[PDB]
Amino acid sequence: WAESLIGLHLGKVALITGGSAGIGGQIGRLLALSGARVMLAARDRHKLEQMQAMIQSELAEVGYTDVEDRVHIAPGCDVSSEAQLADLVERTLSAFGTVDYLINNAGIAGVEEMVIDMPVEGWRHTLFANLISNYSLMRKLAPLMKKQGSGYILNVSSYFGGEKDAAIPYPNRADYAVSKAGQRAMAEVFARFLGPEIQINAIAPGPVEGDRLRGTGERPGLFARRARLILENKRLNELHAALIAAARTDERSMHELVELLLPNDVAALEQNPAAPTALRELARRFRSEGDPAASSSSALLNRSIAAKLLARLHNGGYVLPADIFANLPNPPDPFFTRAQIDREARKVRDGIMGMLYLQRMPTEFDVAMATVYYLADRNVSGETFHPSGGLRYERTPTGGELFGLPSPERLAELVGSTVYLIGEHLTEHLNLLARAYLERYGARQVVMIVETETGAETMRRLLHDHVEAGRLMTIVAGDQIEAAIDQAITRYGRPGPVVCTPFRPLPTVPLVGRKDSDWSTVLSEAEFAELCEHQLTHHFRVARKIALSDGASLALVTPETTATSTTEQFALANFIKTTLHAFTATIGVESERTAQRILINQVDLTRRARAEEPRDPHERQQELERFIEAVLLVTAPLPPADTRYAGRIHRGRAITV
Amino acid sequence: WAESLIGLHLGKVALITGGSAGIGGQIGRLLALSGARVMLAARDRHKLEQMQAMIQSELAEVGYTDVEDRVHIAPGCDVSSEAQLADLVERTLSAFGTVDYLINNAGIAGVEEMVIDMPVEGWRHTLFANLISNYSLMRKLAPLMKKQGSGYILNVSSYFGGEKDAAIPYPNRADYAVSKAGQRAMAEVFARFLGPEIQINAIAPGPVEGDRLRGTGERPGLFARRARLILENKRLNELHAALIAAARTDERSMHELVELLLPNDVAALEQNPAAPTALRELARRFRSEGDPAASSSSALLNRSIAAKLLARLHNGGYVLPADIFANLPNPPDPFFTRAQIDREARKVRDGIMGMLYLQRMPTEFDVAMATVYYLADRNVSGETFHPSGGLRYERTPTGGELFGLPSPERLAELVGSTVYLIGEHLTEHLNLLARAYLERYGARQVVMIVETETGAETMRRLLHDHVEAGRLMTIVAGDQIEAAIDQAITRYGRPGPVVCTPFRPLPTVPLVGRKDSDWSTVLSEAEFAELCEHQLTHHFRVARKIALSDGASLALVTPETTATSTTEQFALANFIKTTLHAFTATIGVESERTAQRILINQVDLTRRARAEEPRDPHERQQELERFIEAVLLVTAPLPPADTRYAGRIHRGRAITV
Ligand SMILES: NC(=O)c1ccc[n+]([C@@H]2O[C@H](COP(=O)([O-])OP(=O)(O)OC[C@H]3O[C@@H](n4cnc5c(N)ncnc54)[C@H](OP(=O)(O)O)[C@@H]3O)[C@@H](O)[C@H]2O)c1
Ligand SMILES: NC(=O)c1ccc[n+]([C@@H]2O[C@H](COP(=O)([O-])OP(=O)(O)OC[C@H]3O[C@@H](n4cnc5c(N)ncnc54)[C@H](OP(=O)(O)O)[C@@H]3O)[C@@H](O)[C@H]2O)c1
Ligand SMILES: [Mg+2]
Ligand SMILES: [Mg+2]
Repeated sequence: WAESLIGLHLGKVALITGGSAGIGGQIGRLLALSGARVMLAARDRHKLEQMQAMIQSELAEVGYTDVEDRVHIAPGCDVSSEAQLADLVERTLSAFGTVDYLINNAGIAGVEEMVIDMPVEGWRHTLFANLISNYSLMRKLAPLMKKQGSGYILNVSSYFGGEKDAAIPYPNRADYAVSKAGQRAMAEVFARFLGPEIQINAIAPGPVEGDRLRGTGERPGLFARRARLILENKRLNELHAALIAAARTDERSMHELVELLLPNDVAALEQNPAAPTALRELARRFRSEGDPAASSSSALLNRSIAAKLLARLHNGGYVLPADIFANLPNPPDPFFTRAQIDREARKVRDGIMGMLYLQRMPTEFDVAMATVYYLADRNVSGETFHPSGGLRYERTPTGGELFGLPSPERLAELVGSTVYLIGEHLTEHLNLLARAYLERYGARQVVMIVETETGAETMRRLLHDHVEAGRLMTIVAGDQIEAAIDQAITRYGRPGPVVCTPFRPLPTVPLVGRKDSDWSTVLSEAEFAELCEHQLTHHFRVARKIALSDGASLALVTPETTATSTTEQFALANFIKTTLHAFTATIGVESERTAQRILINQVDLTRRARAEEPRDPHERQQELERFIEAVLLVTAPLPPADTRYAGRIHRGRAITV
Repeated sequence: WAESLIGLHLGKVALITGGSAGIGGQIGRLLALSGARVMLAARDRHKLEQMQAMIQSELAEVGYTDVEDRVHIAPGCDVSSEAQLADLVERTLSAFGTVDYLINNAGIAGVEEMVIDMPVEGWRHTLFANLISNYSLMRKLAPLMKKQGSGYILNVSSYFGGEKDAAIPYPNRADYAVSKAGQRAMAEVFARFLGPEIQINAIAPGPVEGDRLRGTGERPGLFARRARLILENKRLNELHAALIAAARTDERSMHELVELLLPNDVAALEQNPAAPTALRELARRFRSEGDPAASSSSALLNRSIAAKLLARLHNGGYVLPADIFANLPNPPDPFFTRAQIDREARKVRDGIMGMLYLQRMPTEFDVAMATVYYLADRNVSGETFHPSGGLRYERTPTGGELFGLPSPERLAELVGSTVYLIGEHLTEHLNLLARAYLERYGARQVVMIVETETGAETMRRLLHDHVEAGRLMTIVAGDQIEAAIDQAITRYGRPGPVVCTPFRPLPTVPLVGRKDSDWSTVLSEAEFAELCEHQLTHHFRVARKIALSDGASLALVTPETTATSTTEQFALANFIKTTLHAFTATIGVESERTAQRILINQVDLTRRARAEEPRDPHERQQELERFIEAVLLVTAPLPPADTRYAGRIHRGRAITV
């Protein structure tokens, strides 16, 4: 079977992160069999030593000599640590000299929670491990590849990272999906800069068979575990959606509404004539859709769900004592029966298996073999190769640019609304949006949330008339956007429409260095992490907070490109646009599937090419009016027109101005 | 170099169309070296005999014996002929038994004209050779592959066939682009039906180095030839656009306007105070942008351009004597100078080369090698592999579904307009559109162009009130849509907005047969050709005619899918939607680049999945209103808002209802 492989990559040096097991371990193995000298990097020394010994033994069997010189290991390497990545590159260059192939394979599953239950630090950790690490290693190795006149960067993405003009929603995995999309977008935008010397591509396998305790989660894996979590999350979502909806139209505070749940009795809540209709209807559903042997059919929640529900409420700025659930009656085991858990387990498994046109799961070996043959192709760059595929799954096309205003019925919903606008750099866009909502569509007030005092003063001077009239309020957020939103909620009330623009402009630094330069001026590893903080994490933090705070709609706005933006700014803007589409699509589907009201969509001020941009003041006026129209199209709330069909249309989409 | 290849496909039987030269010849060569028995099909016997001898000689050199049994040829096989495809399959099965790999490689360049200069029979020929032939061979070979439990269909598409959610405009190549997109769409929609036994994928290489006299045109090729044609076409486009525009706002007939060109004197036309401003301004441009040594700077046209211009005018229903240009003064050679031709030649070459990130053209051998390694992958189906790529080129994202109505300024342009509606099956959509234009937006009249008398009577009964009032006229087109449009032009006047819906519904027949069946009920080769005639050729014929007839806008409407459409209807609808997007994007760019006024866009009534469809009368009412909004968004003309920026936005787009 190895006949076709031996000699294919003779003379090459390859660095494989996550190289002791899974797909990475097989790519390392097969590259070594093909003749490459390999460095395997991962955290655990023992697993690396086992893999190294297995590969060296196989190399000796096929005839290689001095096998200790062909397979090296780099233990204690966690790709989320910049210092560990710097050490890995020094160790690899010391062992083998210049790296020919950088195989950016290591990937972690991430937080595995809905955005509204996702810690911000958890999101950041996934980006550091899965995405920022890929830029970091490219930044350290590409100078030597360019100098020698050849190199290859391969980012191991996922089918769930999407494709060129479409996002793929991956509910409960937004951090992961964004990291995967970012890996592909990095190949797409850097290819022109890295060429002709260096190829950069991504692989996007679908689910791959492997160790049930490991992997990034595309494969079925652990069933009873995945199922029980799904059932616990479903109970949390149903309770949270009913309490949020009840609070919106009931005179009682969230504290008073949560007090209705304290007897923890489903039948008593359904039968309570004074309980809000959303809670009584929910209790009816728990009794009907429930297994009579499961205590979840007679009890509303348990201590674990209650704590996670309380965390959502506190994070949404609702006021409740921390000990509100201290005396909650504990429901008897089983909360969910074995039958319920096994039914959900079969649903998870069959769902994944049912996507496959070929009705067979590829192996890690199969995926690695297709990848190692693909590496021999010298005529591809900026591509995403699918070593496995043939999947039936939902897709969200991105980049539509032909649109108009929403219906007068949708625009009528804006009268007397509380609008939040977030931004700093885009003063023209912010001024025009505040004026459109206040002057044209009768919003009651606009809360302008900026980053700095200088930004606040600039907006206050631009909107002096609305400031004086008490229609425009300004808040300075700094790096504490969630606390700034809590200030807005307490002082000015909860938002209806929200528009989120980035605080910062894109940097103007080179993306590659000259062949004989030290690359000292090129976008640094720290600067790439800052780009992700300002252009991706910013939107995630706002979306998480606004959804938790019962915002009606949210428009995520990407950076602006113009006819005079630098070529590097166009590349970075397109990297952000593609990567954020993964977030928008995923959170849109999460929201829709969990009966959350919020409509979340993306409005792009970034275009693929300079030639598409306005060239004169007339075309610029047309562009700014298109921006206002795009934002109103995604922020005007659906009138009580609110169907399942209309609901799916108005969430997780991206439109280009 | 062959070490990695020998044995990879041992025991396989492969059929390669266009197998005597180019990419196909190399795929045949490398599959044979890898151990497959190959059948090479093409038209010329001599080139097939040369290729067969070269491959057999190379097989003997590497150690194969009885090489005459491993490489067979099938001369006189033109893939555009159904009878020749039937003979090819009988010859291959007689030689080798069951085919394992069907390599649908043969492709012709096609007409190589703008849509408005493209003969309808030429378009049909390209579809037969490049697309219908692929279905035909799959239909003949898949029953035996399913029976044996394995098979592979590979369609050789092009980067210019587009990708999953994006079309790629290919001006002057619409027939070719549609055929290439259709090959990819066939892999995308048939994969679920052909699985698990059969894999179906496409390859989409970018430009490939080859014989300058051959190939499908992605590579630079012949320069002085490509350039002189571009210059001749540019003169034709500029003259045609100026005459069409002048005729629209001048009291003189097209005959009288063309008489201004008969002295064939640029300076005299510019200096004529009675000549329309569009013609005087054009003559000024010919004098300024022209080479003084070129007779095209002092003469408007030559006999060749004049005949092609007269053909456009006659095909647009303008009345002119066939001998109008019989006495045209012949301009002295050179009409275009060597300097002008060489400048354009360098532009063509540099344009193609400048797209490549790797600044190197892949060879046929390189592309075939990557393809033969890819064929070993058993875990992919419905995919498009790019064996070469890394290209900078324009892309048109498709499938946007969040939109609203156009501006009141655009809708005001519809008052007193002449609307043409084309269709038959979609009576509800046709009735609602005629009523929207007449009752809501004050169109003067609607011309309803149907296929049959029964269709006409159905529409006349649905629209009885507008029929009686003389606001709704009905014409029966049959299979003569162009003559039907000429009747509408003569009797009712030239159209402003035009909506083109398919006359026919999609068929309800199986797309695959049972393993042990004869497949007698499965979609036949003739039925697949009929599907292309009714769902692709229909729109091309209407777009070609309407653009030539000075229509203001055109909406191409795809088939309707509902919550109750069969699974085969969903597959066929999606095949059409993807394939027609290639046409819409290409003609939109052709029109924009040649200063044609017409706005051409696509409105899709097809969705990817059943779960997205309306489920009740309320959601169905929402869907039909969305259809009207989509059509008005693409058909309301741009008010004298008509800029270069707005122009590019409003052409070649596709929106999903
Ligand atoms: N599994 C799938 O079905 C699938 C599908 C599509 C794409 N992918 C992608 O394929 C890649 C590999 O996935 P996998 O399923 O093989 O993963 P895996 O089974 O979890 O891990 C394989 C290797 O990664 C190492 N690793 C884990 N976390 C690490 C970290 N923080 N830093 C460094 N090394 C780390 C492990 O060693 P240590 O634990 O000792 O560090 C081991 O060597 C990922 O990028 C993933 O997104 C996977
Ligand atoms: N050339 C490129 O840069 C490029 C790029 C992307 C995709 N492609 C695709 O690659 C495929 C092969 O293209 P190519 O450039 O190799 O083409 P090519 O050079 O024109 O032709 C190669 C072979 O096709 C045969 N052939 C031509 N017309 C035929 C017909 N009507 N019926 C049967 N055989 C026919 C030729 O033999 P006879 O003339 O004797 O029949 C010869 O064997 C096509 O599908 C094309 O669309 C090409
Ligand atoms: Mg711009
Ligand atoms: Mg429908």
